[PDB]
Amino acid sequence: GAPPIMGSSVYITVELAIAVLAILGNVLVCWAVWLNSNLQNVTNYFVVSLAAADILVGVLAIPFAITISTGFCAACHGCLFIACFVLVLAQSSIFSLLAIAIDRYIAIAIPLRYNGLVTGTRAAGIIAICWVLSFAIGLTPMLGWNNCGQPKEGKAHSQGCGEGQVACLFEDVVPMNYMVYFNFFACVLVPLLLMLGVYLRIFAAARRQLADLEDNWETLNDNLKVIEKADNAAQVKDALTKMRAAALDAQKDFRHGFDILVGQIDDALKLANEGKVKEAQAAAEQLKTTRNAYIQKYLERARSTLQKEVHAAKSAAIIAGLFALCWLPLHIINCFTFFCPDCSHAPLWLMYLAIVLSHTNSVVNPFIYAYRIREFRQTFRKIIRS
Ligand SMILES: Cc1c(C#N)cccc1-c1cc(-c2cn(Cc3cccc(C(C)(C)O)n3)nn2)nc(N)n1
Ligand SMILES: CC(C)CCC[C@@H](C)[C@H]1CC[C@H]2[C@@H]3CC=C4C[C@@H](O)CC[C@]4(C)[C@H]3CC[C@]12C
Ligand SMILES: CC(C)CCC[C@@H](C)[C@H]1CC[C@H]2[C@@H]3CC=C4C[C@@H](O)CC[C@]4(C)[C@H]3CC[C@]12C
Ligand SMILES: CC(C)CCC[C@@H](C)[C@H]1CC[C@H]2[C@@H]3CC=C4C[C@@H](O)CC[C@]4(C)[C@H]3CC[C@]12C
Ligand SMILES: CC(C)CCC[C@@H](C)[C@H]1CC[C@H]2[C@@H]3CC=C4C[C@@H](O)CC[C@]4(C)[C@H]3CC[C@]12C
Ligand SMILES: CCCCCCCC/C=C\CCCCCCCC(=O)OC[C@H](O)CO
Ligand SMILES: CCCCCCCC/C=C\CCCCCCCC(=O)OC[C@H](O)CO
Ligand SMILES: CCCCCCCC/C=C/CCCCCCCC(=O)O
Ligand SMILES: CCCCCCCC/C=C\CCCCCCCC(=O)O
Ligand code: NA
Repeated sequence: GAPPIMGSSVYITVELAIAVLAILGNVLVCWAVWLNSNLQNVTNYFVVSLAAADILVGVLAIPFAITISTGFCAACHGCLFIACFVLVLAQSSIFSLLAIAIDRYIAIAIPLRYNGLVTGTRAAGIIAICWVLSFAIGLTPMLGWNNCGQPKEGKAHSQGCGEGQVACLFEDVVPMNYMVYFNFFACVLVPLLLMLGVYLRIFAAARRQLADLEDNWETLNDNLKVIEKADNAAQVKDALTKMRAAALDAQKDFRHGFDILVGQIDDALKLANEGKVKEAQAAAEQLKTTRNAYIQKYLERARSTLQKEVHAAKSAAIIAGLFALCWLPLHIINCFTFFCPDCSHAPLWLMYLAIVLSHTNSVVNPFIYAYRIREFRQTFRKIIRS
């Protein structure tokens, strides 16, 4: 049994290193959003709320975790607060991650009404509401779902604790049925699964819209070929009518290009209906000039916008997946403790790895933004250089 202060020194030193990096990186995120108006959008207000939670992991939750690792004597309800505050920050993170996913889904699924639906003032209200709900969820043990009514008196007496005091240890004061059924299953697992469903819908919507763009492009070029090798006016008419409905479907300098295109289709359709096949086919050949000068530029720009949305949704999904990767080990350990009382408790070294891993999640987001979002990376460079 090596002196506890030795392994404690390693744990504390690692925690302090994580706290420093979590503060510095997420302050940099908040500084970047404040300074750059290209970063001031609803999506990034949730990013800032998420960075604020991670700053508070460094400033408060990590000091609280160090404190409660000592088992020091404390009034049980005071011990509850330092045990549970991190649950508020994790819950706020969950709400921010879910909001980011939903925001990106609205942007990809109804972009025409996004800006009118998703506003900065509405985002700020949602963030306020989510922080209040995070306090209610994370501090629910302080409302009475706690073990303060059944203190471990032998542990308190062995440490010289005063009257009404307990040895302040997370698993002695926070009930494990709360941690497993309420916190993990209901408040963490269900929102993460909802996030997964939203991201699946985002990527499926992007895939469908890109396919729809390519289908309309092929229909345009296919029907032009049909007109060229048509042998009567009715065949020309058939292909032009299919082109006209498709042109309006793709319309839902951009406006000018489609105005020319639909007009040139109408010109050829009128000639077709007069039985002037050769003249209609010549009129339809003009469509190619409009296709090259206008329509192809719209196709490429629409594709480029969708691909950027896919890239941004992947970046956001990486953040959500890394949250799950960092927090799941601690939750899984709690499940073993709760569901398997015949199993030996996870060993002390694994406890400290799982706790430290959950704290490292507050370090990682600034790096994801830097490596994946040019506007962040460039703003980070300007802040650091200056
Ligand atoms: C909070 C949380 C969330 C959230 N939010 C989500 C899932 C799980 C947990 C969580 C957290 C902690 C815990 C313990 N400590 C202090 C500490 C540090 C080092 C060593 C020790 C020992 C020696 C074991 O007493 N104790 N900090 N967090 N313990 C447990 N079972 N679950
Ligand atoms: C906005 C920031 C500065 C507020 C930070 C306040 C923190 C550090 C304060 C607020 C409430 C405090 C706790 C309230 C009660 C107790 C019970 C006592 O037996 C031991 C200390 C302990 C556990 C306190 C530790 C410090 C504490 C967590
Ligand atoms: C920004 C301002 C409002 C600071 C926020 C105040 C918070 C940190 C303070 C105010 C009231 C405090 C609680 C007041 C009463 C008790 C009961 C006591 O047995 C232990 C501490 C405990 C459980 C305190 C925990 C921390 C607490 C919730
Ligand atoms: C999210 C990804 C990384 C999966 C994480 C898997 C981790 C958390 C799993 C894998 C194997 C698991 C261990 C397997 C067996 C035991 C023995 C038991 O007496 C206590 C729990 C303990 C020690 C488990 C703790 C959790 C554990 C370490
Ligand atoms: C989609 C995924 C990440 C959902 C989370 C998986 C969790 C809920 C699963 C994965 C492995 C599971 C554990 C595997 C083994 C045991 C040992 C048994 O004696 C009691 C239940 C217990 C402790 C399980 C509890 C639930 C568990 C922790
Ligand atoms: C880079 C930063 C430099 C930092 C410099 C060194 C950091 C650590 C110093 C002293 C540790 C004292 C720890 C306080 C007491 C620990 C209690 C303990 O070991 O846990 C027992 C409890 O009962 C659970 O079972
Ligand atoms: C915006 C925020 C700026 C900074 C805010 C401050 C940062 C937190 C520092 C330490 C937390 C740990 C505090 C708990 C210390 C407990 C020691 C203690 O009370 O021991 C005496 C005896 O155990 C009782 O009977
Ligand atoms: C775990 C406890 C959960 C608390 C349940 C109670 C829910 C209270 C909050 C509900 C969200 C409603 C927000 C309404 C604010 C006003 C919005 C508006 O004026 O348009
Ligand atoms: C920028 C603000 C950051 C706050 C700095 C706080 C850093 C201090 C870290 C941990 C405090 C640990 C308290 C130890 C508990 C007492 C031990 C005992 O009584 O046995
Ligand atoms: Na977080």
